[PDB]
This record gives sequence, structure tokens and C-alpha cells, in this order.
Amino acid sequence: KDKEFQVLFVLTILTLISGTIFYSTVEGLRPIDALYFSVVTLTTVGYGDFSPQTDFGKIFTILYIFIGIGLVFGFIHKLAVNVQLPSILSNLVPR
Amino acid sequence: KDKEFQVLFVLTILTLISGTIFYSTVEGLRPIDALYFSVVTLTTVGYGDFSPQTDFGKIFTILYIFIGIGLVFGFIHKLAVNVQLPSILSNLVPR
Amino acid sequence: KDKEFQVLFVLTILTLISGTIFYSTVEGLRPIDALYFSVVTLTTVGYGDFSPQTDFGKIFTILYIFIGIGLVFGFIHKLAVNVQLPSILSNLVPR
Amino acid sequence: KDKEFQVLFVLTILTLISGTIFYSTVEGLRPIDALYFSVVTLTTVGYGDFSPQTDFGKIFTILYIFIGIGLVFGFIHKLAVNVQLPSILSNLVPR
Ligand SMILES: [Tl+]
Ligand SMILES: [Tl+]
Ligand SMILES: [Tl+]
Ligand SMILES: [Tl+]
Repeated sequence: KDKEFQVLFVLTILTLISGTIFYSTVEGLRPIDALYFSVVTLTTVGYGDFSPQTDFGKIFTILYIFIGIGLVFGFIHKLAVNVQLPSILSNLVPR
Repeated sequence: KDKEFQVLFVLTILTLISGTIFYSTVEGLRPIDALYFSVVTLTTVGYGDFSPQTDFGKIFTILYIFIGIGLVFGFIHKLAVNVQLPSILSNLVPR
Repeated sequence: KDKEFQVLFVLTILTLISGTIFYSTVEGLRPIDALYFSVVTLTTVGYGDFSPQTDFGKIFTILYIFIGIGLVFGFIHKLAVNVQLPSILSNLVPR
Repeated sequence: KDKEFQVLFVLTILTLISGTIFYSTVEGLRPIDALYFSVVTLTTVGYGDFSPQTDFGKIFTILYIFIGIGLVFGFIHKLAVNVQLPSILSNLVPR
């Protein structure tokens, strides 16, 4: 459960690293903005304060969403049910 | 079921209070706009009428989404299946 | 299954009617824009071409999302698994 | 499992082709922008860099979201659990 979470954590980080490199390079964003935009994209928030301006960027974003959404939300789910929930229950009973 | 819903309700409120304080303070939003933005972020609507302008804000928003989405949608689900649904079924049969 | 879908269909329509009336009135949108915005909000797309400008509107939108998301996506799911899927399978076998 | 994925893949492509044609034609987008916008809409990212300006476009987008979200996310799920996951597990054991 903990190994599941480790793996999804690593996969998420690698996905976000890929987006940070791509958007910093092709769309010219500061690395911090590239990471932020990658996260806002794959969690489907999509503020649109950054959005790809190049056709290269738009095509990559299509593929990045389709490949990355499933991973991000798998990690969010496991983080919910395997880390946050136990800590919440545990806080419910003094020791 | 009702205690489950109570807990998720409290956790959601606390999460939204955290975002309201942070965005009011660091991003200078009116408290009402900070709450509204927090909700629009964690439900993944993301209009982008407010979005963080500071690097502090962008980093916090990354973490806030990852930690908060799972909680908000747990609460929405329980609110759907444990409160709204019974009332809907109950309205279906006169008394 | 068909009655389930009927009910969720009616509930969705009523929810969207509520948003259309509210946003047309309080935020001054054309009714068509109010419906469009209501749909874009509750499906969490959130383009932000329309977003509430009044505090009344922002508070209503907070509550509307929390109460309406669960309903809309229940309807989308049932529409997926109970209407679209059978028609797709049925198209797979000539008659 | 592979046939399931094939079918959802074809259905997704057809849905995106429909949106590309419609938005290129009625909203005057370049085909590439129409595809990009279709994807950003049905995955619920919704940057809003493109959004429909015509009433025809707004009405179509309402219907497109309701009919298309369920399909897209079915495909993303199957792509997650039926293609990405096995490859990830398989990379975990040298051969
Ligand atoms: Tl958005
Ligand atoms: Tl937006
Ligand atoms: Tl979303
Ligand atoms: Tl969104």
C-alpha cells in the first residue's frame, strides 16, 4: 500500500518533471511557472493564466493530458485513502 | 454515515479556511474572493478570474490542490450519496 | 435503470434552470449565457469567459458547485453506462 | 480488454473529429486549435484560451460536454488500468 504509494509518487514526479522541462523550453516559461502550469493542467484545474501558444505546445498538451491525468488522479486517490485517511482516523482517538 | 459526513464536512471547512487565510494574506485577495478562489480551485473548476501571482502563491497552490482535491470530492460524494439521494428518494413517495 | 436515468435527467434540468435564472438575474447574463455558464461550471470545465462579478454571485457559485457537481456527474455516468454503452455494443452486431 | 480499449480509442477519436470540424467551421478556429480546444473541453481542463463566441457554439458545447465527457474519461481510465499499469509493473522486474 506504501509501495503502491511510493511508485505512484515517483511516477507523478517524473511526469511533472517532463512537463516542467517541455513548457520551460518550448513555451519559454520560467521553470517554476512550467511546474505550476503542468500541475494545474493534469489536475484539470486549468486557470489558463498559462496556456500553450505554439502548435508544438498545443500538441504536446493534448498528449500530456491524456497520458498524465490517469496517473495524477491515481496518486491523489492513494494519497487520500492510504495516507490522509489513516492520519485522520488516528487523530480521532487520544493516546 | 452521518458521522462520516460530519467529519468530511469539518475537514472541508478547515481546508477552505486555510486557503482563505493564505490567499487573502499572500495574494492580497479580499477574504470572500479568497474563499471563492479556494473553492473554485479544489473543485477543479478553475475559472482563472483569480490565480496566484506570487511564486509563494503558485507553490502553495500546487500543494493545496494535491492535498485538498481528495478531501473536497470525498465530501461531495458523501453529500451526494448520503444526504441528497435519500431526500430525493423520500420526495418520491407521498406521506 | 431507465427510471434512474429519468430522475437524474429531471434533477439535472432543474439544477440548470436554477442557475440560468440566478445568473441571468443577479449577474445580468443573457439566459443562454447563464445556461452555458451553469453547465461549464457544474461539469468543472470552467472556461472563465463568464464568472461571477458580484459577491452574491460568488457565494451562490460556491454553494451551486458543491450541491450540483454530484448531481451532474451522476447523470453523466448513468448516461454513459445506461444509454451510450448499450447503443455502442448494439451497433457492434449487424441485425 | 484490448478490444475494449480499441473501441474506446476509436470512439474518442471520432468524438474529437466531430469537435474539430464543428469548432473549425462554426467558431472559425484553425483545425489544430479546434482539436486542442475539443480536448481541453472534454478532459474538463478548460483553459479558456478558446471558448465559443457564437450561440450555436455555446449550445453545441453544452451537448458536446454532456455526451463526450463520459467517453473521454472511460478511455483515460482504460488507458490507465489496461495499458499504462501493466507496462509500469513490467518495468519493475528485470528480464
Ligand atoms: Tl478552467
Ligand atoms: Tl480558465
Ligand atoms: Tl475539472
Ligand atoms: Tl477546469
